[PDB]
Amino acid sequence: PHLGEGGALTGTARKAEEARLRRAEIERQTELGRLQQQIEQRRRRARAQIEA
Amino acid sequence: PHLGEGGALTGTARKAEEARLRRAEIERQTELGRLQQQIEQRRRRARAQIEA
Repeated sequence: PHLGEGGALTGTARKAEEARLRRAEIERQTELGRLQQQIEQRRRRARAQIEA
Repeated sequence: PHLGEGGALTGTARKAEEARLRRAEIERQTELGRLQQQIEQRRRRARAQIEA
């Protein structure tokens, strides 16, 4: 059975929709990872400054 | 025998001159030590900055 919104999709369209969902959710994960790395950088400067 | 400039000094004056010489040379040593510590400080900032 077709799972997810826009269930009318069938055939090649179903695979295309699956690929699009994978791409978008992957890039959302990349967004969150980049924010985490940003906070990483800020904390590094903070405690290095404390060391000085 | 009296050693050092102003050999005419005798009695208490000789001890006073010895004490004055000791004080002055000690403070010259303090001068040099303070300069060395200053360069100490500059080098510390330099390589800490390099670490960052």
